[PDB]
Amino acid sequence: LNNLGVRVSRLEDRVGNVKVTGDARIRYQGSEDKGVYKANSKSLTDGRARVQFNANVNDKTQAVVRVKGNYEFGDSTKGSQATIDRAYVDHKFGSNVSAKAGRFQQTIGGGLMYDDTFDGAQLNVGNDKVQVQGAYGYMIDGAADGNSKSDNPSVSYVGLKGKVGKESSVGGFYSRLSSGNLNHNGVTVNSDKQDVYGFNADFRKNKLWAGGEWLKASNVDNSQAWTAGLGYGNYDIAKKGTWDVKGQYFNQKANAPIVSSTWDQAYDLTNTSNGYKGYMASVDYAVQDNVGLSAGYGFNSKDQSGNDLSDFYRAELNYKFGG
Amino acid sequence: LNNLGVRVSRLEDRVGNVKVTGDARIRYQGSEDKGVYKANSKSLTDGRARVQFNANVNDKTQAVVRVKGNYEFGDSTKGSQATIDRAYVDHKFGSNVSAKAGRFQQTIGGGLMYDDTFDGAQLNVGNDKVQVQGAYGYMIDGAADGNSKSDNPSVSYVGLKGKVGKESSVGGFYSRLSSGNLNHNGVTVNSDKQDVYGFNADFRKNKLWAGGEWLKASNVDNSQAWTAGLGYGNYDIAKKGTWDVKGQYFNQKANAPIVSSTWDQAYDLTNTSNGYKGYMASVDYAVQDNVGLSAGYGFNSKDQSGNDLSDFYRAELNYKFG
Amino acid sequence: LNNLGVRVSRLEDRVGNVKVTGDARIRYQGSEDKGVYKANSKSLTDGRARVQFNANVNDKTQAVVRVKGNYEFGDSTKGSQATIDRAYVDHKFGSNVSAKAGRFQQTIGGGLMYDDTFDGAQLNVGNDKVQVQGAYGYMIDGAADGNSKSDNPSVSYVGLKGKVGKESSVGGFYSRLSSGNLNHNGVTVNSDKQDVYGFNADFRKNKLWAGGEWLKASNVDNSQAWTAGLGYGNYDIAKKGTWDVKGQYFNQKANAPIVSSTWDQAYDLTNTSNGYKGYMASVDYAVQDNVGLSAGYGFNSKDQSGNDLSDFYRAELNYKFGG
Repeated sequence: LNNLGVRVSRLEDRVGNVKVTGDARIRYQGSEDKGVYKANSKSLTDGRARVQFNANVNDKTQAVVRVKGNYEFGDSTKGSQATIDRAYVDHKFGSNVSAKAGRFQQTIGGGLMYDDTFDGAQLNVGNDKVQVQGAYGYMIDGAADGNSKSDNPSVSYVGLKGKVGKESSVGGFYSRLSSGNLNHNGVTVNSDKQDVYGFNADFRKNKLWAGGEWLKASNVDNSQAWTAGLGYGNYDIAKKGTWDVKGQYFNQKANAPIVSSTWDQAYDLTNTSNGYKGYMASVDYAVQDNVGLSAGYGFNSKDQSGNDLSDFYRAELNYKFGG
Repeated sequence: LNNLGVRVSRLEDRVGNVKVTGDARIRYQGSEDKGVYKANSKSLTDGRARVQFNANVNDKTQAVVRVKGNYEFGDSTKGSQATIDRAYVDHKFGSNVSAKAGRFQQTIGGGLMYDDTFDGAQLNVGNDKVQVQGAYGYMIDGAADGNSKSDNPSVSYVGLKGKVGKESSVGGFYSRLSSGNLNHNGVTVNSDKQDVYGFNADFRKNKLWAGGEWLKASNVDNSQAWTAGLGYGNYDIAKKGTWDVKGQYFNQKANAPIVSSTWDQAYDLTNTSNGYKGYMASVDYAVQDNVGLSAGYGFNSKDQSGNDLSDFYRAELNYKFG
Repeated sequence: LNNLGVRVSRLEDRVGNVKVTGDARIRYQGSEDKGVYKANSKSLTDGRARVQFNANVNDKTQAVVRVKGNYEFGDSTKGSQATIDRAYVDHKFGSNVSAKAGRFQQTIGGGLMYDDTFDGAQLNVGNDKVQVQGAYGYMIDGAADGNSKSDNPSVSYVGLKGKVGKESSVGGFYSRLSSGNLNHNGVTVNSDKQDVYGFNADFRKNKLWAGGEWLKASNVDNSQAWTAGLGYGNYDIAKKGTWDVKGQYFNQKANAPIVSSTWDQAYDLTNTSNGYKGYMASVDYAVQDNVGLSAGYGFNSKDQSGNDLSDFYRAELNYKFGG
């Protein structure tokens, strides 16, 4: 039987701990007014390929390295340059304490304020029913792009997430942003400390979904940003024929900090100087295994003063590697 | 006993997923006149390291991601920047119909006009003897590099490839390029729509190869470009000692669209302002398994008006992974 | 069992040759004076993610492709670009002669002058006792960065290394550098040919180590450089609890070619106007398997004329994969 022993010894020679997964997305975005997605035009057809190496350093720690490449269909000015999107180490300090260090993905609150790249440290204390997440670091994506280390506002975040049943989670968050340069309406302007606090609710009774979120900066006037959505579906990308539909409403005031929202609304701190207010309806359908088509139509877009904005619409296909 | 079976199953988990392959190359190019390969010099000794990830999305769809890096031997100005060279998804809608979407490699016709990166979509029909390939998108590499999306000419291509004889292949193609910016002799000029069309033949039998191709723009004077060549050998990089020799002739006129040809000629639309006409003799030899050595000598290079261009010569070593 | 044997054979069929390894480092560097590590600041905290593919081309040859990405915590101006750091092919013409071609790592002598990226060819000839390594190429990193081929000085190196006793090694080297540009104190200066010859010794016994290196440019005045260090420890990142400590003295003159030293001194030909002379103490400890915490404190930093320089201090975590 030692023959199979040496065969599996050879097994753990030429394979190793690294598991390679990833995805590839082909997306089309557009609007009826020029400049929403690509300057001087009203349509952006682009694609992205991501390859993620997940390696186990030891039994109690693992690290992740993701190589990401974006391109636009026909854009030949520069090569589809690869960028290390995620590079972090995940320590597991037992059954209740976990930590992340490096360039990971952070979600401030329910994701309305920020869900993207974040260089720093994160500590998770989890009862498995009530969870606490505390982060310290720097934002990288969205309205926080283009800032050097001495201009990028540091984020000190503490968030609580509890469950009120099966699949239903409520939560809150409190974050402190230092003085730094943020991008409003394409202009990088400096701002003082902000104490952004908010709450979110999510309910998944049966296959019905009902979610909402409200965040506000404590000291900055006119900063209340909230969202509220309903939906029906059972969307699983790995299972064929599982669809989903949802409709949601966004209301972001003039000074509301929306750096890079987890949602797909087209107006945030970078795009607007007078807020955003309107609906968006999204649809998902897994056409094949590990292949998913998505569509979205955002309408009734308005400014805070009653002015009118541009409707938008997107449609994309996502494919996964591993399994 | 069962634990070993569970370990074998865990191995079985990570085998049908992402498969990592690739290659490396150490190449040297030179010419008898400066500026053909590198600005203000007559030689360029560089390399390349490509790593590709063939991942099966599911039993009827796979995706390919390739990371490449080009560095000159001694050029320390910039780093060996890694680029996503290929990023596409390939679908099989049955036994014959297939499709590709994303940044994939397109070969317009036989490869004399373009065989390189393509941004768009491709549809393949046909079972085993007649194959129809319809591509729609944008060229990226070659004479179409440096253009933006709004300046890049859009290619609508349909090509037919028939199998004749035991393994001979004949074919033709018709492609339409929208108005856009293209690189003529180092300057980006805006050309109108073109309707290019051509034919090719490839008769190979008993270690003897004879190939030919001819393409032409419909509404452009002196735009035809053709190649014709012979060869003898059984080259196969995965088998040691499999040599190969070949010799071929190119003649592409001043307006002939040669964006990035599949052959190793040093002159195309980017380098020549009045055409190209000359011979090239090439040799290949697999010195080891999965290792190959290639050499090439392009001579008799002349302009369409009799002006004499410069000879060129290349020597490269390609190592194939997996 | 026979069916399981056939299954193991089938799995062995689908194994390929590419083995994915790598590492992830989170580092902090600082100095008592600004400009040593980062411009107009006295602290530089950053991170690195490297993923290495070891492909086995055939029985007597392999190739290596390394994708490396360096980022700074908070620096969002320029993305964490992925660069091909190593790309080379290794040939084995028997049990004695080996060759390398491409972009690999070269260790000129003991590593004080250079242990970093190299573009060219290398040839190793020798048995288990004596090794002779001859390399022709270009330096890419260190003080030779930022140069094109026409300015990058070609390096012709030949180094002999003989093992004395067990786990201890002595050796020497002779290297010839052509005329080219080098980054002296932030200014690219064109220098003529150099003939740098040197010796090194590395005595290891049980858990104690005594190392020394001395290199000199033959035709350049005030170009001598040397280091001498003593260490105690049994460091091995793959094993938990294996500590290590060492203390070493660097004395390198104004014209001594120190492009990219394998040590951790911050003053090498690129931020020195009058050389470097001072001590550095380093402490390593593998806190977990494949995880290692390192710290370093360089003090008594002075010029060759007696004018003092700035202290420096570093602290980093290294995570390794694959093995």
